[PDB]
Amino acid sequence: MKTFPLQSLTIIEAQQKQFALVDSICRHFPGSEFLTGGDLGLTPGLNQPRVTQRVEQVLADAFHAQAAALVQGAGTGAIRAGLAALLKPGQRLLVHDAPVYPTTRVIIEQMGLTLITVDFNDLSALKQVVDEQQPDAALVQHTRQQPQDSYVLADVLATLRAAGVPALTDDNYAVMKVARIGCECGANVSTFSCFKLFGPEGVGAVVGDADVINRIRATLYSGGSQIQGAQALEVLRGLVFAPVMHAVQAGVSERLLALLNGGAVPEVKSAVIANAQSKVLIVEFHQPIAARVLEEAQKRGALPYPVGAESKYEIPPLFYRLSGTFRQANPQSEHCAIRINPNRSGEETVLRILRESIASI
Ligand code: NI
Repeated sequence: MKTFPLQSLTIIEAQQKQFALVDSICRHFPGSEFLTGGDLGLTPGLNQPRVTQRVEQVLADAFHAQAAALVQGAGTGAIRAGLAALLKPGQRLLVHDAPVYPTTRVIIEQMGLTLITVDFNDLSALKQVVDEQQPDAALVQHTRQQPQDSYVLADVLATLRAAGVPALTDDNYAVMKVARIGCECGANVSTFSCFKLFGPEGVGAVVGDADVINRIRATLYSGGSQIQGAQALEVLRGLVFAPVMHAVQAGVSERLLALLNGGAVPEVKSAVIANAQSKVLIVEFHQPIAARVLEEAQKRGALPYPVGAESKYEIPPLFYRLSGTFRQANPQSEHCAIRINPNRSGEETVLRILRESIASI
C-alpha cells in the first residue's frame, strides 16, 4: 500500500538539534544551577518551581516559540489545555476528514464543541470550508491518521493563518524526529507528551504564542497542577537524548525495510514504512500467521504492547497488532500483518526475531 511518512532527521541533523537544545540550556542555567536537583512547589510570583519556569523557557527557545508550559496529563493534558485556551465550550473546531485521536475526541465531547470537517489533503477545499464555516479554531495532527494522508503540515498551517483561524498542532511522535514541529512552521501552539520523549510519566508540553501559554498558566492554580523541578529536569534529559536515538532508529527502519524488500524473509508478502501513527514498519505475511508470530516474538524478547510508546522503558523492539482505525477500515488485515517499532534495537535483531518466530509457529 501507499504511504506518505514524515521525513526523518539524519544523524547529522539530529546532532544539530541536540546541540541547539543544550545551547539553550546553557543560556538559561548557570552551570551550578543545573546541578541543583530541581526545586518544589508554588514559589512566589511564579506559582510553580523556579527550575520548571527555566525549563519552560528553554523549551520555548529550542522550539522557536515565545513561551511554553509543562502540564499534567501528558499529551492528552497538553491538547486539553491548548484547546481550552483557543476556544470556548460550544464553539466550532475545524478537524481533518479522518479519525480524531481517541482522547482528543473525548476532550471535544467534554467541551461540547461542534466539529467542522474537511480533507486537509485538499488545500482548496480547506480554504473554502474555512471561509464558509468560519471555525473558531483548528486542530491539526502532525503524524498520519490514515495511509492516504499526504498533506504538508506547514502548508495547512499557512492556509489557516491566512484565514485568521488559530491553530493547534498535535505533534506526538513527531517531536525531535522531523525538522519543524507545529509552532515552528505556523501553529499558534504545539502540544506533545514528554513521556513519549524519554521523559517523566504524566508530563506534557504546550509550546507557542505567549498569549495562549499565559491563558494556560492562569488556570494552573493548584499545587497538583504544577510540574516539579525534578520532573522538569527529566523532561530536558529525555529531550536531549531524543533526536540522535531516533535518527539511529530511523536508519534501522530503513535498513530493515530494504532487507525485507530484498527477500530476507520468504514468508513476508509485503513491507512498508508508515506513520501508524508513529513511523514504524508494517509487515504482511503470505499466510494468516500474524497472531502466532506476535506470540512467538514476545517469547524472543519483542515487547508485546506499548507503554508510551517510545518511552524510556521501551528498549527492545515492539511487535504489535495493527491500529484500531486501520483494522476497522481493513477487517481482514489483522490476520496477516503486524506493526514493528524497532525502538533501540538493530535490524539484524528484528530480522532474527522475525525468522525464529516464523520457524516456531
Ligand atoms: Ni494473509
